Amino acid sequence: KKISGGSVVEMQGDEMTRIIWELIKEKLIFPYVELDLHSYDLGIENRDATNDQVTKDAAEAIKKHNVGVKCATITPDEKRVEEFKLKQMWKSPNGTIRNILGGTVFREAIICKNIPRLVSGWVKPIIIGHHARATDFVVPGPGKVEITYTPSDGTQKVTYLVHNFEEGGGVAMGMYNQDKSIEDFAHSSFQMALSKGWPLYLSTKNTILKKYDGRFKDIFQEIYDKQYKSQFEAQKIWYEHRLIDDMVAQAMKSEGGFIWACKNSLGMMTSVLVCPDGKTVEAEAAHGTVTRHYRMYQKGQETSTNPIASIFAWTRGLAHRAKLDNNKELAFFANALEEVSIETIEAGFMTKDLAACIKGLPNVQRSDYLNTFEFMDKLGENLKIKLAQA
Amino acid sequence: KKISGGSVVEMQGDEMTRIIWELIKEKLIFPYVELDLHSYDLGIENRDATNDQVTKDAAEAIKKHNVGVKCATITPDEKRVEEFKLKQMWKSPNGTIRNILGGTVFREAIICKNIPRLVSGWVKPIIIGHHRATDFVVPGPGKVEITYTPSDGTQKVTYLVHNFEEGGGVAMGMYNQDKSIEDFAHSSFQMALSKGWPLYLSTKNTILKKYDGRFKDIFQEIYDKQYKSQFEAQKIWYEHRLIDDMVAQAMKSEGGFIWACKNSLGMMTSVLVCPDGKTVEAEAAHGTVTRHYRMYQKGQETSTNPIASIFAWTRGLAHRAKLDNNKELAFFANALEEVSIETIEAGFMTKDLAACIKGLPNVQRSDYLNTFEFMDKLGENLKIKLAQAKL
Ligand SMILES: NC(=O)c1ccc[n+]([C@@H]2O[C@H](COP(=O)([O-])OP(=O)(O)OC[C@H]3O[C@@H](n4cnc5c(N)ncnc54)[C@H](OP(=O)(O)O)[C@@H]3O)[C@@H](O)[C@H]2O)c1
Ligand SMILES: NC(=O)c1ccc[n+]([C@@H]2O[C@H](COP(=O)([O-])OP(=O)(O)OC[C@H]3O[C@@H](n4cnc5c(N)ncnc54)[C@H](OP(=O)(O)O)[C@@H]3O)[C@@H](O)[C@H]2O)c1
Ligand SMILES: CC(C)(C#N)c1ccc2c(c1)N(C(=O)c1ccc([C@](C)(O)C(F)(F)F)cc1)Cc1cccnc1N2
Ligand SMILES: CC(C)(C#N)c1ccc2c(c1)N(C(=O)c1ccc([C@](C)(O)C(F)(F)F)cc1)Cc1cccnc1N2
Repeated sequence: KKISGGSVVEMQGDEMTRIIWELIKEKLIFPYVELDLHSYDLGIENRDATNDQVTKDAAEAIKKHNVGVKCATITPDEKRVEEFKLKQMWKSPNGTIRNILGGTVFREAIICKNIPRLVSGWVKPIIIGHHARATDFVVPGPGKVEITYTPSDGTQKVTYLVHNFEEGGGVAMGMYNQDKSIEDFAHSSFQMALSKGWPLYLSTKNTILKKYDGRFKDIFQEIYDKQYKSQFEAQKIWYEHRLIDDMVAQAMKSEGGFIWACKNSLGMMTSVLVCPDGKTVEAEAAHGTVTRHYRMYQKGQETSTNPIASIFAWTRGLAHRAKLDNNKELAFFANALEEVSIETIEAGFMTKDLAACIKGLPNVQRSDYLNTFEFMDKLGENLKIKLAQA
Repeated sequence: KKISGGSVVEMQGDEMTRIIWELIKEKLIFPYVELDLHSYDLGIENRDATNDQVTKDAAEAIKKHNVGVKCATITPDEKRVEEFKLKQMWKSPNGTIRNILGGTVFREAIICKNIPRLVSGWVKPIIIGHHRATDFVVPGPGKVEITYTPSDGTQKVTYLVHNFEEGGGVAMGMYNQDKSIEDFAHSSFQMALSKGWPLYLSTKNTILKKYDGRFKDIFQEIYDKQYKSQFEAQKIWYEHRLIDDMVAQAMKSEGGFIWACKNSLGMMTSVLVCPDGKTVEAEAAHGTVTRHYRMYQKGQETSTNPIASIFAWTRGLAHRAKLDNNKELAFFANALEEVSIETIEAGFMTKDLAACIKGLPNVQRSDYLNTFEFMDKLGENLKIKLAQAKL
């Protein structure tokens, strides 16, 4: 009997990623996991036919079901509009989903011992989270541009000069940040550091943008001391604020294995939308539809597409589903599939792009790699073995 | 006889960079070039003693003479104020200089075939040029507004930034004058013509329609009016690209372009290009190398990369040669650059470069040269090159 995986929101995509995603479900997921699958077809032709309604329904389903796994999608431009005879230049599905869910996007790399890194020292992954609008206008000629704060109680009026335009003419803007979104960024970051079991670090440039960045420093520390310090110290983890330059320096000498909150190959990186509630998660590969490889596929040429980032979208999603449902069998599966993926590459079985990382593209010969299907087949074989050895 | 190099403004700096600057002058520049040298000592102690007058004069001289070659200098902080017993926390000389001359800073990397880059495909350098904010905390609920009061007495314009209801946050105001955008466009077109490379402007005009749109419009207006012809005459062009489409292009490219951005260190040069196309100031895109200097102070062996500093001299000397139609100096500036690249490419390099190839834990003493041994090697290869060129 198969593992009962529960409720998962799955989104189908476009081009090469649409092919590999089906191979993942057919060869790696479905032979072992039964899911109450909420499928949405985010393929370009379907978004056009539904007037982008499928994207909104998918976003609402992730809100309801807490777990979303997304395949890469075509973000339309003038050329895509002509190519698919699009009714409109549809907004990116990623933006629509982000806007409906909110949360912080964390980008984590998949580390392989035989695959080179930017810094050889990096043995454990570095998870980077970026913060998650503005009033811009033209200054037609000379005169003063000021920004003013007036409290609701009306007991004060502070006025700061932005600039006194003298030779005159230019541009000016006003931008803000509410306390809640700084807190949401801290909560997502603290909950991310607990789940991964690694220390969290907040980087800032509060030397220049003193007051703006200083609020981020203060809100993080207050949230830590008031609801996180206990569990961090009780797991050998910690929270520490570092300045941009002191952070980039310490990370260059580090072994990795930390959460990096930022206030400002390729088939080996994932992107995870972590909502502040710690309940909802949306996982996806941090790469596109791989158009070039799709064109080769359409011309009958052999392709060697890296499916790792897409497999890790599934494993991260399933691992979160297992955490929410206290499902040990699913938790074991998600991790076993991650181990099989790493082990296969470390054993010398990989796609062209990875062989190119090691040897160098001009020194890569057919025997140095596996094609899309050969690679998927080797993963499926290795997963059967690892799972049979229960 | 030596080459008559003409008028050059030279600024002496601090720490390890001051030591190497003297070696470049003695071993590489002075044995071949005679200059009408306008030397200013921008060492911390001298700036303190003259109450920062030396810095203001140095910038004044670059305005008059058009060519500036600068050594890295200490920007003081509380620790530096105590270390030297400074009268003030003096403002960065680079800040004082830039403010006086105006212009755009362009960062270019020196490429060696045996030294790894971000994208291995990057054979030709990528020259990046970069283009003032009032921030405060919002304690609780209330209105944040941004106003424009015309100087001609016409109606005041008020924009709501945010009405904080749940209360609490942070706010800021930014601006940009048209003259600054015009100067940014000019320096960029000037830089692209000089290198004979295409120019790209990256902006976020989809989000910042009015703000970044003024940048896109000003660059096109200037391009179409005074640069379209000259660019086409050199089989070169200028194009606006949205940030994301620009990074995707650059990563899939072989380099060899200028990038106007509206947002090892031993191998990076920083060049300040004034909008006039006549005034240029060059320096290494790195600091004084305090760490190596302390070792030198304790009589310990150092291995400091002089490339960035040598290229400050070469870019300055190439600009001087261009202004004065001085073929001999133009040839010398190129020869010094080639001898620097070729020396590294032959296996003779400093520790940081050896570490790029082999990795810091695997670096042995036999893989690199100390500061002096490297300068001696460049000196020896420079003498050979210039002798061979006589044909
Ligand atoms: N999250 C999303 O849904 C998302 C994100 C970005 C872009 N896109 C969309 O995808 C389409 C095309 O994107 P693109 O060609 O710009 O970017 P891309 O799909 O990331 O791929 C660009 C290149 O990077 C390499 N690459 C990326 N993923 C790979 C993998 N798994 N295995 C092997 N090589 C891989 C390939 O290089 P080589 O050709 O050198 O092997 C590929 O041609 C667009 O229509 C865009 O809107 C979607
Ligand atoms: N444009 C300027 O004038 C400028 C710019 C930045 C900083 N600074 C000033 O310089 C002082 C200290 O600088 P810093 O130590 O922060 O920065 P830095 O001199 O750029 O170098 C920092 C570290 O990077 C390595 N490094 C940099 N340049 C190198 C080279 N040419 N060859 C070999 N290794 C090199 C060294 O580390 P290893 O020991 O690991 O080799 C060095 O200790 C400050 O007081 C600051 O004000 C000036
Ligand atoms: C895409 C990105 C930047 C995000 N979000 C990102 C997120 C996570 C990881 C990377 C990149 N990897 C890097 O090579 C890398 C590049 C640049 C920088 C910085 C910030 O630019 C620094 F250099 F300043 F540190 C930091 C890390 C791969 C990698 C490799 C090994 C272990 N972990 C990781 N993690
Ligand atoms: C210091 C800096 C960032 C500026 N100003 C800069 C200016 C020029 C060059 C670099 C860095 N080099 C890079 O490796 C690099 C890093 C990041 C990025 C981007 C834009 O951030 C990208 F990542 F988005 F592409 C672009 C280029 C070295 C290099 C190497 C080979 C040929 N040319 C260059 N030129």
